[PDB]
Amino acid sequence: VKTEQEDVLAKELEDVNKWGLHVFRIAELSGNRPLTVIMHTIFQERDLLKTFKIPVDTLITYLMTLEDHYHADVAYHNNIHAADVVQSTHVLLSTPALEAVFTDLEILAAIFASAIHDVDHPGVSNQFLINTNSELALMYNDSSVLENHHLAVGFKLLQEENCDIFQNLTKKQRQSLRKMVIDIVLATDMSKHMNLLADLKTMVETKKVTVLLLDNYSDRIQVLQNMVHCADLSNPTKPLQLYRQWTDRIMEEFFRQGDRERERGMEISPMCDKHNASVEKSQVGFIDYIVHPLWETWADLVHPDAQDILDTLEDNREWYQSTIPQ
Ligand SMILES: CNc1cc(Nc2c(F)c(F)cc(F)c2F)nn2c(C(=O)NC[C@@](C)(O)CO)cnc12
Ligand SMILES: [Mg+2]
Ligand SMILES: [Zn+2]
Repeated sequence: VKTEQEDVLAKELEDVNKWGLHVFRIAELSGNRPLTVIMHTIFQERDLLKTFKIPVDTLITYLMTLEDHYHADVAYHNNIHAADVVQSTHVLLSTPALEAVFTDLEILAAIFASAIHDVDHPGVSNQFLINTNSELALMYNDSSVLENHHLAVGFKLLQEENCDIFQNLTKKQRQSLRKMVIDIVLATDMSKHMNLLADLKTMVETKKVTVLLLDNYSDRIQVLQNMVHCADLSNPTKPLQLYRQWTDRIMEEFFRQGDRERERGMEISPMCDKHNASVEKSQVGFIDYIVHPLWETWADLVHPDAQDILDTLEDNREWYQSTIPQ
């Protein structure tokens, strides 16, 4: 029989299919295991263990290992952010306009990619790693340094004791899953945002419905890449109580990087100077130039499924706009 804390956790997890899940409460209730508990719930919900013959002990060992490689000392890019992107992707995959569009393998790829997408994040940007001549930037030739590392770690961790969750997949399933996971995580690099959005806009213009109709791999992967990119950029679309916590965390992470740049005599990166900050102006700018253009295009692709998400985004933007000190 479940512990009283485990029962409160099970009750919170009943909202796993809802936008606005109490992810921070789940992080506290699970004893800092939001990624493990949320992924296990989603895998059970979607019958992924049965479909891909994943031993339950193998899944739990891998999830705990993966979660252990997210840094507890990093304010934003940690296991809570990973659990949040996983759960947001899970909700986006269930959108009516995408019903019966994706295979179980494509679903597994989007969820697995979301889980590993920021693993072993040091809390600093690609540029900081490049400017310091870090061994990571040297290994990855200054190109999507972090994103390449997140993927290499996510896959390397499958080799630890009883961690190979893909042990019963055929070589064909593994190569297809691997290619999709790579295409998705590499699309999370912000340097790819503008080209990803431009291609999503092109698809919206020439949109074919049967519920969406996606004929080729190129179209299917573009939707999956944009979906996980939307989940990664979903904080401003969440209820304000959740969004504000995400903002405090990213600002704390940015300010810690600025402190590191300052003590090293480096130029302080945009939004990283705690002495010359505009938290509210930075959120309006992020929403106006990145989040709103992306979510507006997604809302067009899945019309009218994302209407409430777009309405919350617009309400959160006006809350921050009204907060700017004059
Ligand atoms: C909750 N608020 C935020 C999350 C948030 N998440 C976020 C991030 F911090 C990254 F480093 C990379 C990403 F892919 C992100 F989705 N970014 N953000 C900004 C912002 O300008 N970010 C874009 C930038 C300056 O990383 C492009 O290189 C401002 N507020 C936020
Ligand atoms: Mg990332
Ligand atoms: Zn992320």
